[PDB]
Amino acid sequence: SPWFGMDIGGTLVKLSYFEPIDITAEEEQEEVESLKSIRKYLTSNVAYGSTGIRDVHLELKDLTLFGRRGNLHFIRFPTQDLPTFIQMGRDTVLCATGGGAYKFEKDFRTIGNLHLHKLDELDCLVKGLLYIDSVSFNGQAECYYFANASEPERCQKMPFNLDDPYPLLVVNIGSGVSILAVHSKDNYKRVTGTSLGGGTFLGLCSLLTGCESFEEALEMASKGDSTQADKLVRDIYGGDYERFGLPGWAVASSFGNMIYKEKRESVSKEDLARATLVTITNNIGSVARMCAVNEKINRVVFVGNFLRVNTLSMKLLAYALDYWSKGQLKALFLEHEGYFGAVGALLGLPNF
Amino acid sequence: SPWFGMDIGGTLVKLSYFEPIDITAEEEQEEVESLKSIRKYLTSNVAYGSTGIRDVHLELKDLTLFGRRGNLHFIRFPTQDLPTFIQMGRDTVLCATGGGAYKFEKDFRTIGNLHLHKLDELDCLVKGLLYIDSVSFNGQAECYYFANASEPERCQKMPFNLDDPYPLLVVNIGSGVSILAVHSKDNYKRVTGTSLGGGTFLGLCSLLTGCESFEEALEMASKGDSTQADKLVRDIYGGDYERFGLPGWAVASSFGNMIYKEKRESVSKEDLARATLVTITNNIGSVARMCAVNEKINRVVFVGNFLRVNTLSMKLLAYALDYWSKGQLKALFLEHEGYFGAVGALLGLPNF
Ligand SMILES: Nc1ncnc2c1ncn2[C@@H]1O[C@H](COP(=O)(O)OP(=O)(O)NP(=O)(O)O)[C@@H](O)[C@H]1O
Ligand SMILES: Nc1ncnc2c1ncn2[C@@H]1O[C@H](COP(=O)(O)OP(=O)(O)NP(=O)(O)O)[C@@H](O)[C@H]1O
Ligand SMILES: CN(c1ccc(CC(=O)N2CCN(c3ccc(Cl)nn3)CC2)cc1)S(C)(=O)=O
Ligand SMILES: CN(c1ccc(CC(=O)N2CCN(c3ccc(Cl)nn3)CC2)cc1)S(C)(=O)=O
Ligand SMILES: [Cl-]
Ligand SMILES: [Cl-]
Ligand SMILES: [Mg+2]
Ligand SMILES: [Mg+2]
Repeated sequence: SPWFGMDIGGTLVKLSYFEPIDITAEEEQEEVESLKSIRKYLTSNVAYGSTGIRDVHLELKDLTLFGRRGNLHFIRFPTQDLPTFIQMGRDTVLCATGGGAYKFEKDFRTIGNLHLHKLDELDCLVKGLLYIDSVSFNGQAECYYFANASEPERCQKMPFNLDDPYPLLVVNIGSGVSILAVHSKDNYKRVTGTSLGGGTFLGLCSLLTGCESFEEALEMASKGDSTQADKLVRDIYGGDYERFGLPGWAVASSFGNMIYKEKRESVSKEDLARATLVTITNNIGSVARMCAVNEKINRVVFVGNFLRVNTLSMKLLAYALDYWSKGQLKALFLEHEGYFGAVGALLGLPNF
Repeated sequence: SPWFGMDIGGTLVKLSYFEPIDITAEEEQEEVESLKSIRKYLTSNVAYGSTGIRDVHLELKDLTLFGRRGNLHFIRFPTQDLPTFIQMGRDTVLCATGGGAYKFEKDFRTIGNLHLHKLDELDCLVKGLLYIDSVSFNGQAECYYFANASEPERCQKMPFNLDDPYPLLVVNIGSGVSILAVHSKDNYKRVTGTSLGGGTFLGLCSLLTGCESFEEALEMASKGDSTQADKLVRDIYGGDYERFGLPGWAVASSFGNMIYKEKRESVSKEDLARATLVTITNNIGSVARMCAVNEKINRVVFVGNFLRVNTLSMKLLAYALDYWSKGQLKALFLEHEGYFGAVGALLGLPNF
């Protein structure tokens, strides 16, 4: 059967697919047509139907996995369209994680003789993250940070070595936020979580601006000025609050200028989009900082698809974590941010 | 001059006024008419103009302060109307705190010969809180909690003794949130803060529902169902997430169901109001819990006017802090929640 790892989240399904490239002459003959059809369909298309996408830039080439050489592919589609995916399946051992492995268990079993193996989200995320960093991103670093994140004339993406990764705080920003403390390959825990995550950004932004996609929400936010909606320290003090080291530019009250009707009447949708992004991102950074201090961990890695094609939030996290921690914490990012659970699921295949 | 303490916040001005009740015959003769006019105006009205209110139920009667006996009064009005207040003044030693003591310093100085003494917000809040608890609320406890906050057939307001208050975590919910760690009467610090506070509730609620007052926003929220807007753990898993002790009813993504257009089209304004209240309140409780754990403090007292006439948020904090801390933390509340800075300012009068 094809080797697939699936993470069924609240919003997106992530799929990792290993395409063998060492198929011999005899193996090709023994391949049933449906298998050949699956492999050709997946490798010859980059859009699947109307909502599935293969992230070609993320592909790991010439990976050795389970004693075969192949390419590792990364594919995503909305959980809302999982019925289409299962219907296509009905017309294999599936290692699956995420809440949807439980919620849609009975649906996957409508595919005759399919064995569904539910795997723990935590084990899968940690195993997948550690594995991808270990094999590298086609020889480049999987992990990066923003150097000199305080100075914008100097701020630039730079590689970060995770060869001895422990300890590590992992902040998984999906629909909500889960925060993990990773002490070893076999010693890790979920510290806490918050419900102010990527789904809050997308849901509030949709209500406030009428945007109809994540990418559209980000494009709006790139054009906005969040200070039209937010109340800053200088709006309350007239300047800095020196006594507690609060700069005048710090947000004192997110959306706090929207208590005034005349300000609600002048704010643009782009301003509201940017205020929503800033509010959610700063809250994530602050919760990450508090957990890092409590866990006595100084490396904080952010994963999940809230940060996909979202450089504004990445740079805000890099700057905020450095600034508010007085340089004690470092924000770290990974190229395969949304896919670690799906990879970790795929890596459980030998257990079955 | 009249004895007044003022806390000029980003949203509300809070004023504490000591009315002497031991005025002798000779003292009454020596009283200038404007002073007599001020005292009669303040004690014979409960609404001042169109936006000022005296909170009569909070009055401390027959207090001994600075060697005089009198009544302590508590008065509030919107900071937006401070120009009216100053204009009425122009037609005294003023101890003032809050960001507006700095921002409006020059405005207060337009009152001839007025001496304005700016006092630190932190000193004022801690001093005022400790003082009011020490004198009691007319013989009743100033501090209370919700007993058996998990069981609604039993949950009830009960008094809490703060005779040895230290250590104490003070969570001040105003436009934003400030969190203080109080170790002694002279040893306290601002731990951190968040910008998701009362101004976020009021501003977002106004944008989402068109409400035009704090009280209207609360009335809407009392009628709503936040689960129409929020995505819960059971929406993602089909039930509880036992592995990490997350109940199915826990919010996984605030406003996370609003990523679906059909759900945005069916949600009511009351539902959005309640989701905004729940989102802000849960985030405050979670940040309070993380700070309490880091500070090794198990008593968490919530102050500020976000909780004024807001029993929903108080009960949510009481329940959430107890539940998520496995009973290790206790949420505490104070009858004079919005006024401690103004009292602490008034208490600085002998220094000048
Ligand atoms: N194409 C997209 N569609 C929807 N959301 C997107 C998309 N791209 C990025 N996002 C963001 O990514 C978030 C989902 O991140 P993801 O890590 O896939 O979470 P999830 O696994 O589906 N949810 P969870 O159940 O909470 O673990 C959304 O909340 C958006 O903020
Ligand atoms: N009558 C009211 N008008 C406005 N807001 C109210 C009112 N009553 C309660 N509130 C809530 O109380 C919050 C203001 O609390 P308050 O403690 O007075 O803060 P502030 O001191 O004015 N702001 P800050 O500068 O942040 O310390 C608002 O954000 C509302 O959520
Ligand atoms: C989808 N997932 C998830 C993500 C985020 C959440 C939210 C969370 O974790 N909460 C626990 C801590 N909370 C509070 C609230 C009040 C207080 Cl006083 N204290 N804590 C908030 C709710 C729950 C599931 S998942 C499977 O983990 O990836
Ligand atoms: C009005 N007041 C106030 C209230 C609240 C605030 C907000 C705050 O304190 N912040 C400091 C901590 N922040 C972050 C952000 C990202 C990260 Cl990574 N870390 N921390 C958020 C901003 C500031 C003033 S006041 C005078 O105190 O009562
Ligand atoms: Cl299983
Ligand atoms: Cl001064
Ligand atoms: Mg996920
Ligand atoms: Mg205040």
